[PDB]
Amino acid sequence: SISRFGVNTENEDHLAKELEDLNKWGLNIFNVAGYSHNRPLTCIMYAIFQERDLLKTFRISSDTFITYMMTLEDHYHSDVAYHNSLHAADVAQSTHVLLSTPALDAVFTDLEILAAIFAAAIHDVDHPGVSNQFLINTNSELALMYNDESVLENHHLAVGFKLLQEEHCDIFMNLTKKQRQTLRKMVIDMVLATDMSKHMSLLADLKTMVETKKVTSSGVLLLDNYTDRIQVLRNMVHCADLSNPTKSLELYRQWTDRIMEEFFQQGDKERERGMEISPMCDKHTASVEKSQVGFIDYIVHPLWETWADLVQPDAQDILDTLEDNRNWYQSMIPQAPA
Ligand SMILES: Nc1ncnc2c1nc(Br)n2[C@@H]1O[C@H](COP(=O)(O)O)[C@@H](O)[C@H]1O
Ligand SMILES: [Zn+2]
Ligand SMILES: [Zn+2]
Repeated sequence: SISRFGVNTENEDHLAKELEDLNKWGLNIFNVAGYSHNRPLTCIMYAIFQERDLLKTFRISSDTFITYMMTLEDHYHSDVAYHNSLHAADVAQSTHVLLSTPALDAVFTDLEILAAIFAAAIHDVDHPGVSNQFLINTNSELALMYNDESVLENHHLAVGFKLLQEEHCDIFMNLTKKQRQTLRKMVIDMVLATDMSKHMSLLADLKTMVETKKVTSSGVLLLDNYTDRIQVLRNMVHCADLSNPTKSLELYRQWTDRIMEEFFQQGDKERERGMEISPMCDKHTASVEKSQVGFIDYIVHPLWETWADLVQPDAQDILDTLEDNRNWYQSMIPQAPA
């Protein structure tokens, strides 16, 4: 309902043009936010749920959905440069595209599709713009509550679900009790998996699976048991979360400026509070280009090559873009050795 969005017909027409890419990696979520009064997460999520008939399937009225989404989106901090609703919207939409990869056709149930997109939407909700370590080092009440383990990730989950109890926000009201239980389990699993400290083990397990990889006569992947599906789902959301470098350079560069500003912001907070300045959080000693190249080589590329392997040749264009983007940054590195 365009009215809940406060969008007039002219921006609705702009939005319509942007949403033509709803199912494409090339969608520009920045333009989406620009035409939706900066409610990219609710807009994109509504478009996604309509596109996949998830509202009909799970009996979620547009009212309940929009109410919950606008509430959730409002719990993302618009003053946090990277981990805001724009990033959540990007990850939800990226997850939406990844779910429809040829190699995974007919593999996931609707509840699993619902879980993955929900997970993506709430995975960074109420993010303060600082790392778990910063929260730990400052003796944050949040760190004490979660015993220094996956502090933010646990909090993102607690908030995403807690907001279902606000007025007209229970979008899972009509799922059976078993459905809610299963979705909760899967969502918790996928969001906890976004904790970068679990990356290596996620990748390790992911490779170990690409080995026993099974397909059909048409090439479609075969995932018959839960453990395997959830493992693919958790890695999928992780990949979407780490998809910035695989996007058109125009987009990637905007994501990089944001993550760097957020790091510098934390750097400022550490200086303000008399703490030692963390790595990559000092704008006067950080190498943006070197960082990206290093991030891609050791984290992003190793992840996406493995995902591309699992669903080959579906992710080939993504891998090519990733590699082009990496080399572009490697060339932009300030002309050393002098
Ligand atoms: N261009 C980029 N996009 C996403 N994360 C990046 C990044 N460059 C770097 Br360095 N990172 C790091 O990778 C982590 C990924 O976690 P999130 O995507 O959830 O933010 C970031 O928190 C940040 O520490
Ligand atoms: Zn996160
Ligand atoms: Zn994220």
